[PDB]
Amino acid sequence: LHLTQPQILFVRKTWNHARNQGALEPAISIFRNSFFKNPEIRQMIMFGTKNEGHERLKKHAQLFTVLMDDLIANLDSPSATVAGLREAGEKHVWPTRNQYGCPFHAHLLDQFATAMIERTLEWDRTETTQRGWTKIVLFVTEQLKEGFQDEQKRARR
Ligand code: HEM
Ligand SMILES: [Pr+3]
Ligand SMILES: [Pr+3]
Ligand SMILES: [Pr+3]
Repeated sequence: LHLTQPQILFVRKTWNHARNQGALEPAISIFRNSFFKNPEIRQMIMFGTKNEGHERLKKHAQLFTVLMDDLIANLDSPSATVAGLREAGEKHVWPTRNQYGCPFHAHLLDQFATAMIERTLEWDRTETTQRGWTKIVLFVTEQLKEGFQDEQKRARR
């Protein structure tokens, strides 16, 4: 991660503003936008009964909120959140690939990145400071991808 200080200030101001939307926001809105980018993501996260699906989305938002909160508070050295992100990615390796209807692949996280970047634009902006969000989202989804791909490559087929 290489954010400039003006980028760090802008990201923190907009993030804390976004968190004002609710306990699990903006995480929930980010997941919902990924559902729009790719409805298969929704089919997977909402797999099962109405309750099960909603609980899974809630838990996803809860954990992502914690990881993001920690990352943003620690933009100076985020090794802890790096491990956490790789671990989260790792959790998407399932012996039966279509256990949840559609298999997980790294491309889903690229779509998630697009969804998240779109949301950041909704949260005194300049192109240079806004690029702080692009850096953060790329970092986050890259660590998720590495966690998943390293784990999936190692698993039996
Ligand atoms: C990119 C699209 C994503 C899809 C389609 C997806 C879907 C799923 C599915 C189907 C499971 C297995 C069912 C379950 O354990 O609840 C799971 C597990 C998990 N996911 Fe995701 N997820 C996505 C992104 C993320 C992200 C960004 C995070 C970051 C926090 C995350 C964190 C986790 C964790 C921690 C588990 C293990 C849950 C547990 O053991 O209770 N996922 N995910
Ligand atoms: Pr592990
Ligand atoms: Pr298999
Ligand atoms: Pr592992």
